[PDB]
Amino acid sequence: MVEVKKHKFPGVYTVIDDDGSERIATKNLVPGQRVYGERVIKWEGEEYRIWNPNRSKLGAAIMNGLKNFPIKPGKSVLYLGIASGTTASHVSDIVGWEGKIFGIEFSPRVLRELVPIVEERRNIVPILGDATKPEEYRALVPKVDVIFEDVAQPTQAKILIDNAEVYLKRGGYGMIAVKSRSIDVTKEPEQVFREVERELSEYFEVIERLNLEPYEKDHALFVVRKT
Repeated sequence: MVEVKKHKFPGVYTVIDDDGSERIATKNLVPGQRVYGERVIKWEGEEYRIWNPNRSKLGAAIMNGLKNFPIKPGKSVLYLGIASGTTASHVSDIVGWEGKIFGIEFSPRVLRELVPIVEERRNIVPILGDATKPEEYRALVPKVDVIFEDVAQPTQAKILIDNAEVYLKRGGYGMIAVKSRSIDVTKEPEQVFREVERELSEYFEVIERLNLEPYEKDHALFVVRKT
């Protein structure tokens, strides 16, 4: 029998059937999409979408035992790098209609190609912008509860801090997925992560740091709070 139970984190579920067990999922905000290749489980009249850790760094973090997950129902999220993977759809499922997600990408082409994935998920607002210059989209993005960032750039920690200074509420959280080689290919990943932690700690309280292996190689997710 198929059993869908509530995960520790609200909006997240643990699906345990006969074959696909030890798998997490979110409740589809827009059931009936019938998107080519969708992996959905119908349970008690509702659709649950399998969260693929190979296609979502947040899914990987949760499966790796993430303890702090600030993205919850009703929260507002500034999402830098919204087009990568399947993460946006799951964050949309979790936040629900009472919340909102402002997604930033620098390429108009990337945003245009993102249309078919978010067109029905009206709680996602795609916005063109350069994440290194947060001030440029201040008229569109409000103060938010959480900033989630997946930007493989050398200055990604500074990007988080600068965006937090403009948009993050006091007490709000930041979540950043860091690819060590996007910062320094000449240093050991653990050293890069330690340096990133030092940089973030000057502005935030660093709450948690978790490696994403085996789903990603030399990537770590940091959860921080704007004290």
